[PDB]
Amino acid sequence: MLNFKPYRVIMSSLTPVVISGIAPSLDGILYEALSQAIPSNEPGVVLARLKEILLFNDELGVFHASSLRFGITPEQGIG
RNA sequence: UUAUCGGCGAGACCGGGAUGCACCUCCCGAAGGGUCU
Repeated sequence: MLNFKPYRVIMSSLTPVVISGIAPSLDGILYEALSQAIPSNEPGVVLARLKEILLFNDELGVFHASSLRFGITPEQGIG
């Protein structure tokens, strides 16, 4: 329970991204990050802590975390 | 993060030759002097 505001996160890719069929969801990245932060791999507690930093759609059952989208500049494109 | 895992690596001389030198005066003028046992 914390005031959540829509934010866009953009990062500089340093190495190739390997997509496992489904585009990587930022909710998964944050789940792994919390699993590192909270020394526990139990999905329940990591999810409960993830809901505290991410807005969760109860009616839809997902986190408000868009999938990966490649930011391409006029210099470098998707390769 | 659609799973679980994986050093890319090992060997090599790049070196062998050459004068950069050949010609020029920098000189032309002046009083530093005068005051005190």
